[PDB]
Amino acid sequence: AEAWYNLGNAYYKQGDYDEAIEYYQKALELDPRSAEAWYNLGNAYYKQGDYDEAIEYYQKALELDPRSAEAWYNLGNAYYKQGDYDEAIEYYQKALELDPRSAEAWYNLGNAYYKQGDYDEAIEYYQKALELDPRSAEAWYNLGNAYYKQGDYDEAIEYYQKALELDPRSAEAWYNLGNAYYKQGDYDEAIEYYQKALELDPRSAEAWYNLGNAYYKQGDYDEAIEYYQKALELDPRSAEAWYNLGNAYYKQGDYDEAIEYYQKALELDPRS
Ligand SMILES: [Ba+2]
Ligand SMILES: [Ba+2]
Ligand SMILES: [Ba+2]
Ligand SMILES: [Ba+2]
Ligand SMILES: [Ba+2]
Ligand SMILES: [Ba+2]
Ligand SMILES: [Ba+2]
Ligand SMILES: [Ba+2]
Repeated sequence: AEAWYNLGNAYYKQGDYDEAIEYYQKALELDPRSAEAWYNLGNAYYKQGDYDEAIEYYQKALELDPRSAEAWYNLGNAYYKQGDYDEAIEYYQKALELDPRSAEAWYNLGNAYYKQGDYDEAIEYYQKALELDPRSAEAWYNLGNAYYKQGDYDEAIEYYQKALELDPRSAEAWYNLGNAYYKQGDYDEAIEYYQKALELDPRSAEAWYNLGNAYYKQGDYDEAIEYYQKALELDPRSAEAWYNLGNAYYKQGDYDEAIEYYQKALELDPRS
């Protein structure tokens, strides 16, 4: 039994999974006992692209080893992709109840809790990432993200300034940081953080939209109408954006051309 396992493992180490899974099944023909192999068989399906396949083989590991923390975590993950967070949130804590020392799991727990519409709770968990280390750069975002989600902008704008300290390179953050000044009502403060986002990703159509929206508040339809087109050649599919263009040319005093754009918007969603 021993060898059939170590073999399947090296095929796991070449990205060969329906290949590995043959040999893992054969370890588990000889010895169904070793709940290492039951673990890994599920991990060669968490690869080969098979998730409620993986679960069954994790539960059969968690039969024979009921405090395999590593098996709780990845069973949690395997419902998290399938996308059922009732279940993941649970199995992720059955993981932490054993290993409360897991800025991995404590991160992955706020990613489950983030889709319960549930941000007041989901933030407790992210701050259990802060404690272990500030090393995990992604998660600095998802904090401020969840503060942005509760209309709680002043706070959000702090945690992207920490996000961007760490990776100045992420235009995701740059974008969202310019959005928290779009609500919290500080606009040419927003523009210049949308500009620092396009610098990094110029085919971001929504940077062009919400930067071009930010001049629209401050009256400046000279320059707002510019960016609204920069947006629309990069996505002609928008309804309330050919709309927002025509609303902008309506103020330029300019009805002849401002009408054509509303009809553009009316081809696509006529209902509204
Ligand atoms: Ba195949
Ligand atoms: Ba498949
Ligand atoms: Ba299913
Ligand atoms: Ba299925
Ligand atoms: Ba253990
Ligand atoms: Ba203010
Ligand atoms: Ba101004
Ligand atoms: Ba100002």
